[PDB]
Amino acid sequence: GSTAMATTMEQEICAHSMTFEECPKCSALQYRNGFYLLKYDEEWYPEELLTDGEDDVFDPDLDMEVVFETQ
Ligand SMILES: [Zn+2]
Repeated sequence: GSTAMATTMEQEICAHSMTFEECPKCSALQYRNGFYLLKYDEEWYPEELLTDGEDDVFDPDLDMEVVFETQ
């Protein structure tokens, strides 16, 4: 959405300030903002990802213990 759809985009919009999963719960009478709106559980502005480096946090200085097929 090029234009501002309920102020913030990509986090979706339903009835009143919640989550995508939470949306069927509120299709309630209030309809204040957007029950899908508060959270679409999309990461916003991850500094770690933006900064060049290792793929995962656990990747640097990872010491792996090998069980040598011993159960
Ligand atoms: Zn709806």
